[PDB]
Amino acid sequence: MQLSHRPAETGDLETVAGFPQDRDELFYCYPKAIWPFSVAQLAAAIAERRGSTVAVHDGQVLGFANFYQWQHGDFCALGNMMVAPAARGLGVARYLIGVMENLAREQYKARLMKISCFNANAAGLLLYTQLGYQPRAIAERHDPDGRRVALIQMDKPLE
Ligand SMILES: *SCCNC(=O)CCNC(=O)[C@H](O)C(C)(C)COP(=O)(O)OP(=O)(O)OC[C@H]1O[C@@H](n2cnc3c(N)ncnc32)[C@H](O)[C@@H]1OP(=O)(O)O
Repeated sequence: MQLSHRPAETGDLETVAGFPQDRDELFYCYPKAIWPFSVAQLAAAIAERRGSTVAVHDGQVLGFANFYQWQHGDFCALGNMMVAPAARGLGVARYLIGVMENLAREQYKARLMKISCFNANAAGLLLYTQLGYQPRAIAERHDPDGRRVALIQMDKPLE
């Protein structure tokens, strides 16, 4: 894979809004979004966030990430992290998380990255574990059916 990145652009949003492939994946990234996900909902999320970035390979937008929180000198919290359904398992998220860690260091002088992941998202938990994030706490949340779920809060020092 020859991946590159750049800031997200308007023309990328139609593609990116298609990355959650079912209500579970939608929930994992946008727990208050309504199915189907739409560009208006994605734009609304981006508006609240910083550092929206896309990963590109062979002319295709395959990954998207941003920051949910950013505290200069202190930490950033990874927000959205989504990969095109046809390109999973190929290292796109590993790549883009690395990019976002560099951006955290460079633009915010962060010394820590925080992530949180819903309990049902095994791929997400394993991703972050593989990248050296450690679990710190677990919080109760609710899904769109009002069922109780566990949000696993993790972090990693940035060097
Ligand atoms: S916004 C909340 C998080 N995002 C989502 O839940 C959105 C839906 N999921 C996805 O977009 C992708 O499945 C994510 C979770 C973003 C993973 O993206 P990639 O497929 O690009 O992951 P990489 O190929 O970079 O893999 C890095 C490590 O991640 C773990 N992992 C990925 N996929 C799986 C599955 N299917 N099952 C178990 N573990 C998975 C692995 O630890 C992987 O490391 P390896 O070295 O490949 O083992």
